[PDB]
Amino acid sequence: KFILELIETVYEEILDLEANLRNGQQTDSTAMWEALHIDDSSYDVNPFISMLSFDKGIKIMPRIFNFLDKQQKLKILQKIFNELSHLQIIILSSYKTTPKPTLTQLKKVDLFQMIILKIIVSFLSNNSNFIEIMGLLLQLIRNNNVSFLTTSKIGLNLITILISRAALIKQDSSRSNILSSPEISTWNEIYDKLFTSLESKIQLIFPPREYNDHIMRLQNDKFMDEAYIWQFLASLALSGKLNHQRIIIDEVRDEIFATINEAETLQKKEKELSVLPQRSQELDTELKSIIYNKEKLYQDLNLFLNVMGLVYRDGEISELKHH
Ligand SMILES: [Cl-]
Ligand SMILES: [Mg+2]
Repeated sequence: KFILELIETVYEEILDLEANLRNGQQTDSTAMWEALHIDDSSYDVNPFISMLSFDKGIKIMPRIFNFLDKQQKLKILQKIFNELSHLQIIILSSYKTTPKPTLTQLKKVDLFQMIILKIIVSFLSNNSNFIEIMGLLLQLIRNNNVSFLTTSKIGLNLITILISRAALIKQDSSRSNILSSPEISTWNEIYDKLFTSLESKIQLIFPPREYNDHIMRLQNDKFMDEAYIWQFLASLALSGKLNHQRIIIDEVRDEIFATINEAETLQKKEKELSVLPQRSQELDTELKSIIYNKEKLYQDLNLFLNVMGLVYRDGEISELKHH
Protein backbone atom coordinates (compact mmCIF):
# COMPACT_ATOMS: atom_id res chain seq x y z
CA LYS A 1 0.00 0.00 0.00
CA PHE A 2 0.88 3.69 0.09
CA ILE A 3 0.76 3.26 3.88
CA LEU A 4 3.50 0.60 4.05
CA GLU A 5 5.89 2.84 2.09
CA LEU A 6 5.10 5.66 4.53
CA ILE A 7 5.82 3.30 7.43
CA GLU A 8 9.21 2.41 5.94
CA THR A 9 10.24 6.01 5.35
CA VAL A 10 9.10 7.00 8.85
CA TYR A 11 11.14 4.12 10.21
CA GLU A 12 14.26 5.20 8.30
CA GLU A 13 13.73 8.72 9.50
CA ILE A 14 13.63 7.26 13.04
CA LEU A 15 16.98 5.41 12.66
CA ASP A 16 18.52 8.64 11.41
CA LEU A 17 17.28 10.52 14.50
CA GLU A 18 18.67 7.80 16.71
CA ALA A 19 22.16 7.96 15.16
CA ASN A 20 22.21 11.75 15.68
CA LEU A 21 20.94 11.26 19.24
CA ARG A 22 23.58 8.63 19.84
CA ASN A 23 26.40 10.72 18.29
CA GLY A 24 25.52 13.67 20.52
CA GLN A 25 24.09 15.80 17.73
CA GLN A 26 21.05 18.03 18.14
CA THR A 27 17.89 16.22 17.04
CA ASP A 28 15.56 17.43 14.31
CA SER A 29 12.28 15.66 13.68
CA THR A 30 11.36 17.88 10.71
CA ALA A 31 11.81 15.08 8.18
CA MET A 32 10.13 12.50 10.41
CA TRP A 33 7.20 14.86 10.93
CA GLU A 34 6.93 15.46 7.16
CA ALA A 35 7.05 11.67 6.57
CA LEU A 36 3.95 11.12 8.78
CA HIS A 37 1.79 13.32 6.51
CA ILE A 38 -0.10 14.87 9.45
CA ASP A 39 -1.30 17.96 7.52
CA ASP A 40 -1.88 16.03 4.30
CA SER A 41 -5.50 16.28 3.15
CA SER A 42 -4.95 14.93 -0.39
CA TYR A 43 -6.59 11.64 0.42
CA ASP A 44 -9.94 10.30 1.49
CA VAL A 45 -8.44 9.45 4.88
CA ASN A 46 -5.33 11.03 6.46
CA PRO A 47 -2.21 8.85 6.00
CA PHE A 48 -1.12 9.17 9.64
CA ILE A 49 -4.60 8.15 10.76
CA SER A 50 -4.35 5.26 8.24
CA MET A 51 -0.94 4.38 9.69
CA LEU A 52 -2.62 3.69 13.05
CA SER A 53 -4.44 0.76 11.45
CA PHE A 54 -1.21 -1.19 11.07
CA ASP A 55 0.50 -3.10 13.87
CA LYS A 56 3.82 -1.80 12.56
CA GLY A 57 2.62 1.78 12.52
CA ILE A 58 1.54 1.32 16.15
CA LYS A 59 4.78 -0.35 17.23
CA ILE A 60 7.06 2.50 16.12
CA MET A 61 4.96 5.20 17.78
CA PRO A 62 6.99 5.26 21.03
CA ARG A 63 10.16 5.83 18.99
CA ILE A 64 8.48 8.52 16.95
CA PHE A 65 7.38 10.18 20.18
CA ASN A 66 10.91 10.10 21.57
CA PHE A 67 11.90 12.81 19.08
CA LEU A 68 8.88 15.06 19.14
CA ASP A 69 8.54 18.23 21.16
CA LYS A 70 5.35 19.02 23.13
CA GLN A 71 3.78 21.10 20.33
CA GLN A 72 4.15 18.17 17.92
CA LYS A 73 2.81 15.65 20.46
CA LEU A 74 -0.24 17.81 21.15
CA LYS A 75 -0.88 18.17 17.41
CA ILE A 76 -0.89 14.40 16.98
CA LEU A 77 -3.40 13.92 19.84
CA GLN A 78 -5.57 16.62 18.31
CA LYS A 79 -5.54 14.82 15.01
CA ILE A 80 -6.60 11.57 16.75
CA PHE A 81 -9.46 13.20 18.70
CA ASN A 82 -10.87 14.69 15.50
CA GLU A 83 -11.10 11.37 13.67
CA LEU A 84 -12.19 9.39 16.73
CA SER A 85 -15.73 8.39 15.69
CA HIS A 86 -14.43 6.75 12.49
CA LEU A 87 -11.03 5.67 13.74
CA GLN A 88 -10.76 1.97 12.95
CA ILE A 89 -9.61 0.84 16.41
CA ILE A 90 -12.63 2.59 17.92
CA ILE A 91 -15.01 0.81 15.54
CA LEU A 92 -13.15 -2.42 16.25
CA SER A 93 -13.48 -1.98 20.06
CA SER A 94 -17.15 -0.95 20.18
CA TYR A 95 -19.64 -3.77 20.98
CA LYS A 96 -22.20 -1.83 19.00
CA THR A 97 -20.29 -1.62 15.78
CA THR A 98 -18.21 -4.82 16.28
CA PRO A 99 -20.47 -7.16 18.33
CA LYS A 100 -18.26 -10.22 17.84
CA PRO A 101 -14.58 -9.37 17.51
CA THR A 102 -12.21 -12.09 16.31
CA LEU A 103 -9.11 -12.99 18.31
CA THR A 104 -6.90 -10.96 16.02
CA GLN A 105 -9.14 -7.89 16.20
CA LEU A 106 -8.96 -8.20 20.03
CA LYS A 107 -5.17 -8.36 19.94
CA LYS A 108 -5.10 -5.30 17.78
CA VAL A 109 -7.33 -3.43 20.29
CA ASP A 110 -5.01 -4.50 23.09
CA LEU A 111 -1.92 -3.47 21.14
CA PHE A 112 -3.32 0.01 20.56
CA GLN A 113 -4.34 0.18 24.27
CA MET A 114 -0.95 -1.06 25.47
CA ILE A 115 1.06 1.28 23.24
CA ILE A 116 -0.85 4.37 22.13
CA LEU A 117 -2.78 5.01 25.35
CA LYS A 118 0.38 4.52 27.42
CA ILE A 119 2.08 7.20 25.33
CA ILE A 120 -0.96 9.47 25.64
CA VAL A 121 -0.93 9.09 29.43
CA SER A 122 2.80 9.81 29.74
CA PHE A 123 2.45 12.82 27.51
CA LEU A 124 -0.51 14.39 29.32
CA SER A 125 0.84 13.65 32.76
CA ASN A 126 4.29 15.15 32.09
CA ASN A 127 3.52 17.95 29.66
CA SER A 128 -0.01 19.20 30.04
CA ASN A 129 -1.87 22.21 31.37
CA PHE A 130 -5.56 22.80 32.09
CA ILE A 131 -6.25 24.71 28.88
CA GLU A 132 -4.78 21.98 26.69
CA ILE A 133 -6.89 19.32 28.38
CA MET A 134 -9.97 21.59 27.97
CA GLY A 135 -9.23 21.97 24.28
CA LEU A 136 -8.70 18.25 23.75
CA LEU A 137 -11.95 17.60 25.66
CA LEU A 138 -13.95 20.24 23.77
CA GLN A 139 -12.57 18.89 20.55
CA LEU A 140 -13.57 15.32 21.32
CA ILE A 141 -16.98 16.59 22.45
CA ARG A 142 -17.53 18.76 19.36
CA ASN A 143 -16.42 16.20 16.79
CA ASN A 144 -17.89 12.87 17.91
CA ASN A 145 -20.92 10.88 18.91
CA VAL A 146 -19.59 10.82 22.45
CA SER A 147 -22.06 8.13 23.55
CA PHE A 148 -21.00 5.88 20.67
CA LEU A 149 -17.44 6.50 21.86
CA THR A 150 -18.29 5.33 25.35
CA THR A 151 -19.34 1.92 23.89
CA SER A 152 -15.72 1.57 22.82
CA LYS A 153 -13.06 0.44 25.28
CA ILE A 154 -10.40 2.66 23.69
CA GLY A 155 -12.86 5.56 23.36
CA LEU A 156 -14.01 5.35 26.94
CA ASN A 157 -10.44 5.11 28.24
CA LEU A 158 -9.49 8.16 26.17
CA ILE A 159 -12.32 10.07 27.84
CA THR A 160 -11.24 8.88 31.28
CA ILE A 161 -7.61 9.86 30.69
CA LEU A 162 -8.62 13.40 29.75
CA ILE A 163 -11.20 13.73 32.47
CA SER A 164 -9.06 12.39 35.31
CA ARG A 165 -6.06 14.52 34.32
CA ALA A 166 -8.20 17.65 34.34
CA ALA A 167 -9.59 16.70 37.77
CA LEU A 168 -6.08 15.97 38.98
CA ILE A 169 -4.54 19.27 37.99
CA LYS A 170 -7.53 21.15 39.41
CA GLN A 171 -6.97 19.23 42.65
CA ASP A 172 -3.21 19.84 42.84
CA SER A 173 -3.71 23.46 41.92
CA SER A 174 -6.62 23.99 44.31
CA ARG A 175 -4.39 23.45 47.35
CA SER A 176 -2.66 26.77 46.70
CA ASN A 177 -5.23 28.57 44.56
CA ILE A 178 -3.69 28.18 41.14
CA LEU A 179 -6.36 28.21 38.38
CA SER A 180 -8.14 31.32 37.16
CA SER A 181 -11.87 31.98 37.20
CA PRO A 182 -12.22 31.63 33.41
CA GLU A 183 -10.74 28.12 33.65
CA ILE A 184 -12.83 26.69 36.45
CA SER A 185 -15.83 28.17 34.68
CA THR A 186 -14.86 26.70 31.32
CA TRP A 187 -14.28 23.25 32.91
CA ASN A 188 -17.77 23.32 34.42
CA GLU A 189 -19.15 24.39 31.06
CA ILE A 190 -17.20 21.64 29.28
CA TYR A 191 -18.00 19.06 31.97
CA ASP A 192 -21.67 19.85 31.66
CA LYS A 193 -21.46 19.54 27.88
CA LEU A 194 -19.86 16.08 28.27
CA PHE A 195 -22.37 15.08 30.93
CA THR A 196 -25.38 16.05 28.85
CA SER A 197 -24.05 14.06 25.86
CA LEU A 198 -24.14 10.98 28.10
CA GLU A 199 -27.23 11.64 30.19
CA SER A 200 -29.68 8.66 29.94
CA LYS A 201 -27.10 6.61 28.01
CA ILE A 202 -24.59 6.05 30.77
CA GLN A 203 -25.39 2.38 31.23
CA LEU A 204 -24.39 1.83 27.56
CA ILE A 205 -20.74 1.91 28.75
CA PHE A 206 -21.32 -1.63 30.06
CA PRO A 207 -21.30 -4.16 27.17
CA PRO A 208 -23.95 -6.93 26.92
CA ARG A 209 -23.24 -10.13 28.87
CA GLU A 210 -23.36 -12.04 25.58
CA TYR A 211 -20.50 -9.91 24.34
CA ASN A 212 -18.63 -10.37 27.59
CA ASP A 213 -19.15 -14.12 27.21
CA HIS A 214 -17.87 -14.20 23.66
CA ILE A 215 -14.74 -12.36 24.73
CA MET A 216 -14.16 -14.58 27.78
CA ARG A 217 -14.15 -17.66 25.52
CA LEU A 218 -11.63 -16.11 23.12
CA GLN A 219 -9.25 -15.28 25.97
CA ASN A 220 -9.78 -18.55 27.85
CA ASP A 221 -10.92 -17.32 31.30
CA LYS A 222 -13.81 -16.41 33.63
CA PHE A 223 -13.10 -12.70 33.92
CA MET A 224 -15.19 -9.67 33.76
CA ASP A 225 -12.32 -7.21 33.83
CA GLU A 226 -14.37 -4.01 33.95
CA ALA A 227 -12.06 -1.78 36.05
CA TYR A 228 -11.95 0.63 33.10
CA ILE A 229 -15.71 1.00 33.23
CA TRP A 230 -15.74 1.79 36.95
CA GLN A 231 -12.64 4.06 36.63
CA PHE A 232 -14.58 6.05 34.02
CA LEU A 233 -17.60 6.23 36.35
CA ALA A 234 -15.44 7.39 39.26
CA SER A 235 -13.80 10.20 37.24
CA LEU A 236 -17.11 11.25 35.73
CA ALA A 237 -18.60 11.41 39.24
CA LEU A 238 -15.53 13.07 40.85
CA SER A 239 -15.96 16.22 38.74
CA GLY A 240 -19.74 16.59 39.01
CA LYS A 241 -22.06 18.47 41.35
CA LEU A 242 -24.37 16.51 43.65
CA ASN A 243 -27.03 16.58 40.96
CA HIS A 244 -24.69 14.94 38.43
CA GLN A 245 -23.70 12.33 40.96
CA ARG A 246 -27.27 11.34 41.86
CA ILE A 247 -28.13 10.98 38.17
CA ILE A 248 -25.06 8.82 37.57
CA ILE A 249 -25.51 6.42 40.44
CA ASP A 250 -29.22 6.15 39.54
CA GLU A 251 -28.44 5.25 35.91
CA VAL A 252 -25.86 2.52 36.78
CA ARG A 253 -27.71 1.16 39.76
CA ASP A 254 -28.59 -2.20 38.09
CA GLU A 255 -24.88 -2.66 37.18
CA ILE A 256 -23.90 -1.87 40.76
CA PHE A 257 -26.23 -4.64 42.04
CA ALA A 258 -25.20 -7.14 39.34
CA THR A 259 -21.57 -6.57 40.38
CA ILE A 260 -22.50 -7.00 44.05
CA ASN A 261 -24.37 -10.20 43.10
CA GLU A 262 -21.34 -11.43 41.08
CA ALA A 263 -19.13 -10.70 44.14
CA GLU A 264 -21.55 -12.49 46.55
CA THR A 265 -21.50 -15.64 44.38
CA LEU A 266 -17.70 -15.75 44.45
CA GLN A 267 -17.77 -15.13 48.19
CA LYS A 268 -20.05 -18.18 48.67
CA LYS A 269 -17.84 -20.32 46.41
CA GLU A 270 -14.86 -19.19 48.48
CA LYS A 271 -16.51 -20.26 51.76
CA GLU A 272 -17.44 -23.68 50.50
CA LEU A 273 -13.94 -24.27 49.18
CA SER A 274 -12.43 -22.91 52.45
CA VAL A 275 -14.15 -25.45 54.71
CA LEU A 276 -12.69 -28.41 52.75
CA PRO A 277 -10.01 -30.33 54.67
CA GLN A 278 -6.48 -30.94 53.27
CA ARG A 279 -6.82 -29.53 49.75
CA SER A 280 -4.56 -30.33 46.87
CA GLN A 281 -2.54 -27.60 45.19
CA GLU A 282 -4.96 -27.53 42.26
CA LEU A 283 -7.90 -26.96 44.58
CA ASP A 284 -5.94 -24.23 46.34
CA THR A 285 -5.23 -22.40 43.09
CA GLU A 286 -8.90 -22.61 42.27
CA LEU A 287 -9.61 -21.03 45.68
CA LYS A 288 -6.95 -18.29 45.24
CA SER A 289 -8.46 -17.43 41.86
CA ILE A 290 -11.99 -17.05 43.23
CA ILE A 291 -10.68 -14.88 46.07
CA TYR A 292 -8.76 -12.59 43.68
CA ASN A 293 -11.75 -12.23 41.37
CA LYS A 294 -13.92 -11.44 44.39
CA GLU A 295 -11.43 -8.83 45.56
CA LYS A 296 -11.15 -7.26 42.13
CA LEU A 297 -14.92 -6.82 41.98
CA TYR A 298 -14.77 -5.20 45.43
CA GLN A 299 -11.96 -2.87 44.47
CA ASP A 300 -13.44 -1.93 41.10
CA LEU A 301 -16.90 -1.02 42.41
CA ASN A 302 -15.40 0.67 45.45
CA LEU A 303 -13.39 2.94 43.19
CA PHE A 304 -16.71 4.43 42.03
CA LEU A 305 -18.59 4.14 45.37
CA ASN A 306 -15.76 5.91 47.27
CA VAL A 307 -16.19 9.04 45.15
CA MET A 308 -19.82 9.16 46.22
CA GLY A 309 -18.63 8.75 49.79
CA LEU A 310 -19.82 5.15 49.93
CA VAL A 311 -18.09 1.80 50.41
CA TYR A 312 -19.12 -1.78 49.64
CA ARG A 313 -17.92 -4.09 52.38
CA ASP A 314 -19.12 -7.49 53.58
CA GLY A 315 -22.33 -7.53 51.48
CA GLU A 316 -23.26 -3.97 52.53
CA ILE A 317 -23.06 -0.42 51.17
CA SER A 318 -22.33 2.03 53.98
CA GLU A 319 -21.03 5.58 54.43
CA LEU A 320 -17.31 5.79 53.73
CA LYS A 321 -15.46 6.88 56.87
CA HIS A 322 -12.18 8.78 56.19
CA HIS A 323 -11.69 9.29 59.95
CL1 LIG B 1 4.11 21.32 14.74
MG1 LIG C 1 -30.96 15.97 33.73
